[PDB]
Amino acid sequence: MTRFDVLTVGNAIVDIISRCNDQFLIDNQITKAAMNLIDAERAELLYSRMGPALEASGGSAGNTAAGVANLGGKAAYFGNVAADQLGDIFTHDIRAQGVHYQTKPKGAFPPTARSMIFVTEDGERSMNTYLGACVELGPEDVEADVVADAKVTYFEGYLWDPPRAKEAILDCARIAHQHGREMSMTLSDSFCVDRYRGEFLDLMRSGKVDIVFANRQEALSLYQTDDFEEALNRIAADCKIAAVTMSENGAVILKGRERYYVNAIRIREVVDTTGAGDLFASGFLYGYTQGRSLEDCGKLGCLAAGIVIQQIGPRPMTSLSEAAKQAGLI
Amino acid sequence: MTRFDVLTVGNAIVDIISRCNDQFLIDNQITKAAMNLIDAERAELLYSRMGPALEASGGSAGNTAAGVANLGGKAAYFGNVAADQLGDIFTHDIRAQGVHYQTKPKGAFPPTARSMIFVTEDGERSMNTYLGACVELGPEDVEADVVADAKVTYFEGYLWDPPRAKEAILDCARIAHQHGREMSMTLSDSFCVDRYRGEFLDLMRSGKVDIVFANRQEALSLYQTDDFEEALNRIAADCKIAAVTMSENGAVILKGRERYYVNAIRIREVVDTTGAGDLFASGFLYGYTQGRSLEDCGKLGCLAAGIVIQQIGPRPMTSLSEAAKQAGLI
Ligand SMILES: Nc1ncnc2c1ncn2[C@@H]1O[C@H](CO)[C@@H](O)[C@H]1O
Ligand SMILES: Nc1ncnc2c1ncn2[C@@H]1O[C@H](CO)[C@@H](O)[C@H]1O
Ligand SMILES: Nc1nc(N)nc(-c2ccccc2)n1
Ligand SMILES: Nc1nc(N)nc(-c2ccccc2)n1
Ligand SMILES: [K+]
Ligand SMILES: [K+]
Repeated sequence: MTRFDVLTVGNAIVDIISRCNDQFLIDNQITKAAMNLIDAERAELLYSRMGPALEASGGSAGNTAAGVANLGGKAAYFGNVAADQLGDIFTHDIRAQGVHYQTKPKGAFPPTARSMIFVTEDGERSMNTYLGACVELGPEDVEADVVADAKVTYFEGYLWDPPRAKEAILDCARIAHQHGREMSMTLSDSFCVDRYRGEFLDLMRSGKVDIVFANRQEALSLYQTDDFEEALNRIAADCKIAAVTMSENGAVILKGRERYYVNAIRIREVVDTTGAGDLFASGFLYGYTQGRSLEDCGKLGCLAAGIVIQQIGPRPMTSLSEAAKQAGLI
Repeated sequence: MTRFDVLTVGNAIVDIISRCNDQFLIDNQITKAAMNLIDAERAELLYSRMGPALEASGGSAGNTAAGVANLGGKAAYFGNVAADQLGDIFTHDIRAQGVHYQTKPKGAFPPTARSMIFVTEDGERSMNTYLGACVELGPEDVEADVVADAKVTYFEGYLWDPPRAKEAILDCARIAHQHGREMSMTLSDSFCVDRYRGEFLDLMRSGKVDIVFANRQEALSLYQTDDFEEALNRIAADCKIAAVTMSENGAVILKGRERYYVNAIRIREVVDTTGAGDLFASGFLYGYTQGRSLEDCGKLGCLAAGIVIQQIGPRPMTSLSEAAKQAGLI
């Protein structure tokens, strides 16, 4: 028996969410459906143009941890906030979900990361992220005991943007594999992949990463192809297990030559896609650390993703464990 | 032509919203459906026990100003926040809605007011409010030109809790009436009425307040009676116009001997009652300042309130002006 099922590591972010029309994205040169990194000046400018908003704790890996805890798994999180009101909100929300979170802030400045997320009528989300205190995450924030005691350590591709987070991840990989644990990553975003293609391929091919999460766009970006079948063949060769999501078209889990297709749950209406991939990783990794079949890990993933897209905000406000029980995934 | 249809004045608050079971309220001695005032220590204690939450700009009168602007009216607001992140969120949200908001923060401590709002399965909301920077609102915050240029100035009974806000209101009343404008108040909360019963009756009877908003419990509390009929008769004698809401039973508008009964709108589900009375006031005052009949003012009131109770959070995330046109209220 181990202390944690899943440790996640990522950029600690509070989301600022508003709806906009499609013209708003064009006028503000915001790349639709993408993570757009912005500086402090652009953050102020975009906020000045944004409509009334709501705030919720975010961060891709933060969301994933919360989702694991929600399903009933034991989760931990590494990520760096500031000693400010946004940081206090982030700390409260993740701990309140029952996730182990002990990363200390290093001061009030830079302030806690925030992402302005614009949700269009089609439910798509376009994020505009000021990293703030995330730039300070480094090897000093690795709780070695936690990595040692976690069945899976999962991290964001997004961590390659701040300067020193990658060093922390390399320490995690070493500790995890020394203790017979597994390392997992999400490719995060297709432009993220564009930025760090060589590095991400290295992580997988050298076996520092065991389990890779991607959506169709990220997988195409990774191999700079328009051929999805090529991309699936290549990703399966480059990592031990790949879980590749295809929105409404479901998911496919790959292992060597094995392929496991999973249906997406049928939706009433796509409210806000924010958090879909994160909560897919929640369900998959909850399943995985419970010893479930890869198909069942896929099903748990699709269940969690389907639920999170029917609400505003990235972390489900309802019981995932109860939804899983009702679904006979249990 | 004047600058504003409706100026509102109230406690500037950011809401922190979470769902709980009925047992949570009993365990924590939270009065259900009430506004519970708390000190800084109790705030910390309740937050530590609260689940994962979302944040949204609140404040009764702030919500009402936002609603009027949403409907297409011209609104202004007075309320005091701190120079902190929470205050920046509040300032952004109200201004982003098109409400004139120019109240200057006086420093970073006390910090911006927050209310932890617990929503139970029945959709009722129980609020736990730390007034923070609201205690600093006073006469210096009255923008006399704004009061002079507003058709109606509306304020919260809740303003009787901080020490000096009442002086600001007495100044508003004088300026408004000297310029031939009208004053309005909401009784806010039944326990608030208990605290300031005589003060509120004096405001009405002296003619400082022209239009009074109440729900059934506030009206009963005002006259310390269980006889709703007696309550309606007395409230009509004590003010020029009373608008009394009755939840699913709709509302009744009273003027002298006149009575106008309005039905509540049909709804999918009571998701969260937070802001229902605030947004009734929004619809009613929008109508009132557009020259509409008392009955149509009530209809616009019921439409706005019915919309806000089907969403999480106190300020509608949809277009109230579109719903009004759709409902044929124009
Ligand atoms: N650069 C980033 N790194 C990690 N997470 C991010 C980034 N930008 C946005 N997010 C988070 O992505 C989540 C949706 O997957 C949102 O909750 C948002 O907080
Ligand atoms: N003491 C208070 N004064 C004014 N508004 C409050 C108070 N407590 C809670 N609220 C606000 O009441 C609104 C719902 O009517 C919520 O948005 C909340 O912010
Ligand atoms: N208790 C609780 N747990 C989660 N995950 N979310 C909530 C919640 C409910 C409504 C609004 C915001 C958060 N509440
Ligand atoms: N543009 C916009 N306007 C309002 N009134 N509300 C929102 C909003 C949408 C989603 C979440 C929070 C606020 N957005
Ligand atoms: K969502
Ligand atoms: K509401």
